[PDB]
Amino acid sequence: SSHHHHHHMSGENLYFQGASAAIVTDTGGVDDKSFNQSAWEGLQAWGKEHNLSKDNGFTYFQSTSEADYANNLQQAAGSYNLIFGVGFALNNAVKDAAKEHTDLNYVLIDDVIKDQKNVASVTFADNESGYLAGVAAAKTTKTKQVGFVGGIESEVISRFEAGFKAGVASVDPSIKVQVDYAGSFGDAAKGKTIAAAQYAAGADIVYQVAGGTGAGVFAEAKSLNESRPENEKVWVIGVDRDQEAEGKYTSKDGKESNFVLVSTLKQVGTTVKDISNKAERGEFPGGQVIVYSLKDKGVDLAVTNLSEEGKKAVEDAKAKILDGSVKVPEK
Ligand SMILES: O=c1ccn([C@@H]2O[C@H](CO)[C@@H](O)[C@H]2O)c(=O)[nH]1
Ligand SMILES: C[As](C)(=O)[O-]
Ligand code: NI
Ligand code: NI
Repeated sequence: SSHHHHHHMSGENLYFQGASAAIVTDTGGVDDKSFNQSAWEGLQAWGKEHNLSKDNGFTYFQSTSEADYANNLQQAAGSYNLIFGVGFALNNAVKDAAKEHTDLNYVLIDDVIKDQKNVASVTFADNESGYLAGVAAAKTTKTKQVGFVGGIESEVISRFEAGFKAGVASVDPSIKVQVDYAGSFGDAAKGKTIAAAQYAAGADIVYQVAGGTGAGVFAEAKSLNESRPENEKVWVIGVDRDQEAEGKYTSKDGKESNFVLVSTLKQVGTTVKDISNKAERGEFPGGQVIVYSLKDKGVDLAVTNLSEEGKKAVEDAKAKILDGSVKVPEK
């Protein structure tokens, strides 16, 4: 109302104290074209906004196995006071690191840690984006058979799968969805052999929800499409980032096309940047669970090469998810 007892602080004497933010990466690595890459692009963009550079305010520690998680988190505790665990698999290692370093702030992406004041948890309604990918897939299949390549069987990938199946069923319940899991988010060779088998069995669209394993699914679709006419091409649905640029190829009949139908978006980078800004301002949301869904555009579908009929069905499906008229299952 009033502030009679006040003192003027000159701008020459004022500063904002900065934070140092690091990501600890899951198996996919910062070149997975999807989940970990999104996180890394977000941290780089945060670093740029704060006039920082790699290993001078921000960096990444790549994990190659589960045993690496703890070592990477402990290494990050040396110079960083905001540390991101990028992947549900990092749950336990983040819990342990947050308990040993109560003075530092920790974020878990894709799962929830309870009753830890220095931990924030971020989840995405990947069922809702998956549903839209399913509607898109059902509106473009000619063979009436589509493929789903998961990374690791889990609550997280089951949301994608359950949403995708439900979305396909909402358009045409007669469509067959072949489901196979690679058992890794960093095994490209397994992605290629699963995609090869799913296409050979009559899938004309594969949705790859497997991080870096998905590079094999792109490689398989490129090989098939290179040795075929453009009108006989087979589709891939992108994940986490808009992957349209990865679907470019030249057909057998010399035509240049794109085999990316649509991409589910998961704004991991945007979350990294937004929470890093909250941490620097001393407003770190410790103990909170942050839920991103279709409503807040934390997940979305990039429509890319979908037919106008498909786009209308997507917009109708999206509107019904926001309305509450359609409840997308999580299992
Ligand atoms: O290293 C990785 C890569 C991907 N994912 C999961 O796989 C999904 C699809 O890439 C991502 O949204 C994320 O939930 C992981 O858990 N770890
Ligand atoms: C009326 As319907 C469930 O086929 O979109
Ligand atoms: Ni006032
Ligand atoms: Ni005074």
